[PDB]
Amino acid sequence: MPDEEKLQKYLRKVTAELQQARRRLAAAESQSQEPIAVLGIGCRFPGGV
Amino acid sequence: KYLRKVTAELQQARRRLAAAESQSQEPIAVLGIGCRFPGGV
Repeated sequence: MPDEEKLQKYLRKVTAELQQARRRLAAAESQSQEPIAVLGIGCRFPGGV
Repeated sequence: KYLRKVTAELQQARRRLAAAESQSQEPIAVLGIGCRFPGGV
């Protein structure tokens, strides 16, 4: 009876805290994932390429 | 009418931030194993 409103508050509050944890890590950690350079290429393809 | 499914999906999407644990490592659990081997195993 009153419990369902506390479950709704819990779910909303937790969802906002999960979102804030993502907004932190998905920049502050994720900047540690750099670009990769292609230094050089060799290949063979049809038509004498 | 409740947020429960969105909250469960967003919990699963938070757990995929494991790069922050990989900074040293996250240990990996073996949950279950199936096998066939010689000698009727």
